[PDB]
Amino acid sequence: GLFQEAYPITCASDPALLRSARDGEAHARETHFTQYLIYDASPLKGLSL
Amino acid sequence: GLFQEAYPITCASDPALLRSARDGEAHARETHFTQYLIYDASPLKGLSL
Repeated sequence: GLFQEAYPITCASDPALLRSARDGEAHARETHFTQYLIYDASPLKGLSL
Repeated sequence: GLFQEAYPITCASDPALLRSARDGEAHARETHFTQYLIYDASPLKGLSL
């Protein structure tokens, strides 16, 4: 209500790509030929859930 | 009985692709052309046996 903002979560186009996001964004696949992945940008990041 | 659930364990379709179970699910080969793996998800994961 204050920020007018919206946090993106970990989401991707391929379950191929989603598997690489599990262990951190150091070696996670950002994208492919036309495939794409969104890493988590959120207050929830780093947490257990 | 209470949960009506059943846990999968360390299993795949090739002894070739079973080789990447003795390093954890970090770089476990999930999927070659048809040859599929499901890592252990259980209370028995990571344990002695």
